[PDB]
Amino acid sequence: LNGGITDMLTELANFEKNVSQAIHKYNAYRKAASVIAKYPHKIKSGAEAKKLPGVGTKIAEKIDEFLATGKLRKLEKIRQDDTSSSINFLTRVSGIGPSAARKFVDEGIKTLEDLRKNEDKLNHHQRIGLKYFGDFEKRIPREEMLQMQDIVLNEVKKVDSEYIATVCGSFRRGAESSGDMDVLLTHPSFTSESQPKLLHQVVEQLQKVHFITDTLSKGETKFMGVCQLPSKNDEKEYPHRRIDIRLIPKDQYYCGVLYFTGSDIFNKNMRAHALEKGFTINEYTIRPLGVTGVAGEPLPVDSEKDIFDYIQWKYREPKDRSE
DNA sequence: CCGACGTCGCATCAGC
DNA sequence: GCTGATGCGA
DNA sequence: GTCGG
Ligand SMILES: Nc1ccn([C@H]2C[C@H](O)[C@@H](COP(=O)(O)NP(=O)(O)OP(=O)(O)O)O2)c(=O)n1
Ligand SMILES: [Mn+2]
Ligand SMILES: [Mn+2]
Ligand code: NA
Ligand code: NA
Repeated sequence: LNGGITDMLTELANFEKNVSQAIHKYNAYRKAASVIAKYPHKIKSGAEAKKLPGVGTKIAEKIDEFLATGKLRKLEKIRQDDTSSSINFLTRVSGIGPSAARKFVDEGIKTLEDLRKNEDKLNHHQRIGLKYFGDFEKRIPREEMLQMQDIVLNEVKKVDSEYIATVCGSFRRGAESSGDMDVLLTHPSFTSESQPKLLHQVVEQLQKVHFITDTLSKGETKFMGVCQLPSKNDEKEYPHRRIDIRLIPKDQYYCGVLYFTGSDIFNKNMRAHALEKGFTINEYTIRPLGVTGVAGEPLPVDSEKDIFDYIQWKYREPKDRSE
């Protein structure tokens, strides 16, 4: 419908982030691309698009050029640019951001092939990102996500039956596919007022049954790694997937569950309705805003519905949280 | 005009 | 060796 | 790049 415009803006967004290192221009282009993608008409002019929140003068100008020529001169130019295109591409490797990609291209390292010839110049994360470059860019069918959930909940309960684990993200919202697996973990012995090994014992077990295959980062509260479903007999093996496991205190668990379930826009909207009701919501707590704007102590939470009631909101199932 | 634009855990770097 | 900054992907 | 105080 407006795919040409949105693809154009998305591509401009990446070059800003990865090449120009302008994170705010990156978000600006993506916000404009998002608001246009939801627009239910084929855009006839830049002036028409400028009415949308996130589309200003510059983008309205760029849209006019695209509509009249079928392309953007600047975008066509940076596409052909060997240095810029290589920098932007290298950032597709997990662990290689704008800064690392810049350094690599500066010293002649421009392709995955070049990265493969230069392992010693890559850190642990970047090696894993390189190894699973293809797998990481694939999506995960819900059926596989269900099998992944089966393993996680089973092994977690096996370590300690008092653990509470919840797979959040787009999966919990009931999406037909997901980009990764977000696991939230808590235990009755862990509160805010509070063992340093609650997360480790879970990771260890998942590694023992060969579910977790690699580790990108691991601390006392947050694990980021790689997992893979078991090979079904003599059939083709499953792609490696990204998995995060977060250990959250019991009293902050459901604010965490609410947040990490999403979606992006839903959180933004829910934070807005909360503020107009005199409440502030982060990933940890929900707090009442005093008469002068001072935030008081965090209110007790025992479920998602508690937060919904606090701001006088009708509870919405994760299924209906796309926005 | 000009500052905000989310904030943070972990790995690793820079400086001392 | 320690501390704070930076990069990175959330 | 866009918005808004
Ligand atoms: N911009 C962001 C990023 C993260 N989040 C918190 C809520 C997002 O819905 C959520 C989970 O992040 P995510 O996995 O990167 N995105 P999401 O699960 O919606 O998409 P997939 O990666 O599962 O395809 O974390 C947020 O509210 N806003
Ligand atoms: Mn996710
Ligand atoms: Mn995620
Ligand atoms: Na990257
Ligand atoms: Na990337």
